[PDB]
Amino acid sequence: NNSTGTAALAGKFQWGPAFQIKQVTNEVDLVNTFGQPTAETADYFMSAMNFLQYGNDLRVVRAVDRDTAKNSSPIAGNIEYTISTPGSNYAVGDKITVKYVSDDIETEGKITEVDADGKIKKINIPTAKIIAKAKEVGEYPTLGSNWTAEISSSSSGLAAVITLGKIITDSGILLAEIENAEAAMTAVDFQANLKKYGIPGVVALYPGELGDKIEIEIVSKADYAKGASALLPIYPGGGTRASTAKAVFGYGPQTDSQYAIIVRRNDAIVQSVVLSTKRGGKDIYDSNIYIDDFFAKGGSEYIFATAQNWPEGFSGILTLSGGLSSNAEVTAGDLMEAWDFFADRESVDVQLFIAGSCAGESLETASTVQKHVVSIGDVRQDCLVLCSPPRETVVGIPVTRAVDNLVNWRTAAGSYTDNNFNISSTYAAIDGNYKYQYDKYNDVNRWVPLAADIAGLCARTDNVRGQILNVIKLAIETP
Repeated sequence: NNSTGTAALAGKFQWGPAFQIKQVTNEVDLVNTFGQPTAETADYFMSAMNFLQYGNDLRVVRAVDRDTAKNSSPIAGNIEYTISTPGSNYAVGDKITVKYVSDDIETEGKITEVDADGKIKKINIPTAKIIAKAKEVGEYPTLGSNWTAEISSSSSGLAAVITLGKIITDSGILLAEIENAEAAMTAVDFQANLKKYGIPGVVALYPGELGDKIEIEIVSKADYAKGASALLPIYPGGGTRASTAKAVFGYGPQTDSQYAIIVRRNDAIVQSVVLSTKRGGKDIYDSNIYIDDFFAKGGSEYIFATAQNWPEGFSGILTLSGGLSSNAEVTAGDLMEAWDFFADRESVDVQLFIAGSCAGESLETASTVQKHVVSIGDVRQDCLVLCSPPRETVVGIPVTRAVDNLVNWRTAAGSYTDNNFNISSTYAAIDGNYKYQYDKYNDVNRWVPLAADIAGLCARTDNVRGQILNVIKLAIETP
């Protein structure tokens, strides 16, 4: 395609997919997918963006901390609670009351599952009011000490003991690759709470606080006819809200195990589908609409779900929260794990390697990541690993000091003996100052690794050096 200028980029982004070789072609198409540049993301958004200027195709891989990244979920609003002593002779809509020091805060809780003897098996306490009061008095999400829960005064039956913990802030789920896809959606620990708080397994598709803006609306074949009147409840916040299902769908839920799903971000009805919890079942087109499969195959850009522990006849409003992409602490290695996704010609045909994108990171990682990226093009020898200097070394100081630094770094010598870049590949193209662009998003002038740019400048000229596009200043010039 002029010799198939396929770039390759890996780094931290505001939005997943995490650890996936998702391909990108437009700017407005990468924003859609990994979108705005945060002050922790900048140099990677730019890296891509100002490449797609000379760019046909870009293959990226988002680096997430696997240990602390989180996909927004419906678990992450609820409130710890443990039925210390199941009562007896209780029933199902017996109301529960959460007090703050003998003072009523929430009074809309309610037992929701008993057995034959009235032994309390499951309850549901809305946290809208309490997290409010709790935030308001420093006890968030700690809680516990002055926070108490009693039953109606009273339900038919007696003896019970509910014990309150903290406000759960761990969404309890992270989706990365798809080999693990619903396998994380089906972890004892996760699936556990989906039972405990009687909700379905519906989570945001990509790690990130950006997922908190999603709001699923679920209606079953049951409350679908009453679709207008049916007053869907809101988990975990509380309160209700008139359904909308029949007022958005023509083709309504067919079988009793089919549900209407309406996904919203910012009041926008981002997606609208009908799915089934029973394998095989299809729409009027023999399209397998069994939940687990539908999503298993790029079914939805926004969310991801699993029929497992999906409450029968469940209808309500799910509120995703606790969503948490942490670039906060993506370790250098967490980057190298990512880059590795390209280290075999068997798998990915990628011609160029945007590497300078780490220019800004911890000087150490600035060097050791790239250094390693070179050792991927080296061992594969179907590419160009192009690489740029660390901001530290080139942007602040005057040229006098500037060059001294660069040359020391390229060997060992003075200050950068340790974090050197002392390698020598015929595939290694290093990258020689650092560019000063304007950031149409944050609306600020910003220094970015120049390598990202020249790489697109290659996909161009011949097959894979002529002024660069959007520069407005270079660290050194020229002369």
